[PDB]
Order: sequence, then structure tokens, then C-alpha cells
Amino acid sequence: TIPSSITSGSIFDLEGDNPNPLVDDSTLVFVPLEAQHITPNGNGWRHEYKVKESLRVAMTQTYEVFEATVKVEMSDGGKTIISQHHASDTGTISKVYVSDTDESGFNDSVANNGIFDVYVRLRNTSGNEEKFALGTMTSGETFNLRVVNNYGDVEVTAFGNSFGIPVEDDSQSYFKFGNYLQSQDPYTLDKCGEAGNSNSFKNCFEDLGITESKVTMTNVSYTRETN
Ligand SMILES: [Ca+2]
Repeated sequence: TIPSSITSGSIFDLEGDNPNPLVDDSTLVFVPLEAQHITPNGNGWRHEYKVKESLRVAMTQTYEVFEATVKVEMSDGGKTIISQHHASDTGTISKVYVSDTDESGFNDSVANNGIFDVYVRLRNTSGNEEKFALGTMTSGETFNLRVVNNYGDVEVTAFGNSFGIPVEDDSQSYFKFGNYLQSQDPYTLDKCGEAGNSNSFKNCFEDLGITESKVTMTNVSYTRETN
């Protein structure tokens, strides 16, 4: 069953209340094309869980392990973030993607062919992002995800493939997971729409032909300790 940290919101705030991702006691369904929930400065719609502000400490002060069985159903050309760490100023620390773009450097890297690259970006201690391909999948396939933050040493495992490095520290860091559908052209990689304007993303997704986006998570666990 889904743990209380999520189902009672003891650790995680729900980002995107309607519909609720908890469809039964053992399943989370994330549908941002329905939730249509934004951040104040992002490009896209999300349906996700987020470690509440009142629990946040530094990356180097947290030990956390998130694990889930993850099924992804998404339109060709779609790009989503299924888990991520952010710094107090909103800055990216880690992001795990499932995307069907032509960004180079992954196993597929072919725009809009229905073969999704699954990869991770991690911000190293020098402030630079490093990226690593973990695998590929097609819409409707399932894989197992593990995200470990070992006091600032971040490791991501998908398809049994692992990559990890020490990341740039920040004072009030937080973890999110779910389905953060990015409003972004899979060819030029240009972001589309206007931050803070939900209606702008409606149109981006429409014209990009992104009308399918459902991430289903089961066998979910989350462990957290602070030092
Ligand atoms: Ca592709």
C-alpha cells in the first residue's frame, strides 16, 4: 500500500488536487493534462507530490530513498519530469526525465518517434549539470525507479542502471515526484508558453499534439532521515 507519508500528507503536500492521484490504497495516477497545475516560474503542467516546506533542510543534511514501480503513458514528442530535487531558490539539483526529443547524448535522441529516453540531470558541486541516459521505453511500458539522496550524494537507478554524483548543496532542499509535463518543443527544445499563465500551456500542449500523459506509480516507498 501507498505509505502514510503520502496518503495523509505527513511528508508530502499534494500538488494538483483535482483529481487526487490516490485512486486506491495501492496506486497513484498522475494526470497533469487534467490537474493543469503550475509553478509560479515553470513551463508546463504538473501532478505531483512535494516535501512540505516545514520539513526541509540542506541536501547534505538529508538521507532519503524514494522507490516506485512506474508506468508511463505519453504522447509522442512528450517530455516529463517524474522526480526531482530543488533548492530553496527554486534551482534544479536533480531531475529524472522521460522524453521523446532530439536532445543529443541519449540512447535514442530521436524527436517524436515514440521511443522515450529516460535520463537524469544532476547538478555537480561546481554548479554544472551532468546528464546520463538510464534507458529507453515506449508508452505503456513500466520500469522500477530508485532515487537516493545520501546526504548530498545523489544516485538514480532505472532499468537496473545507476548513475550518481555528489551535488551542489543548498539550505532548504526538497524532493518531488509524479508527472511534471514540460511545455517544450521536442525538436528545437525551446520552452513554450509563459510562466505563471496556465492557459498558455493549454495551447502549447494542444499544438504539440500532447493530449496523453499518465504516470502510474505502485509499490511506492519513501525513507527519510535528517542529521
Ligand atoms: Ca525518441
